[PDB]
This record gives sequence, structure tokens and C-alpha cells, in this order.
Amino acid sequence: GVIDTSAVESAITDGQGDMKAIGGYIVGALVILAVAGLIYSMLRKA
Repeated sequence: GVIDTSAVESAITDGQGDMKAIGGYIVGALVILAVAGLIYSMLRKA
């Protein structure tokens, strides 16, 4: 019958399992591709 010591286990128990493991790699690849776009910026002459 605890209303706070047990809460800390709840977060661990409920950390977050739902496509977060495989899904995290998919978003990471999108960020590297945006970096290549800067090369076209040379045409801007800035």
C-alpha cells in the first residue's frame, strides 16, 4: 500500500515499449540526408 515509493517502479515498468526500438533508427537516418542538401547551397553563392 504505497503511493510514491512504488511510483518509481511504475515508470520503469512503463518506460515506453512500442516501435521505439526499431523506430528510433528510422528517424536517425532522415537527419543525415538533410545535411547533404547544404552542398546545393553552394549555388546560392552565400
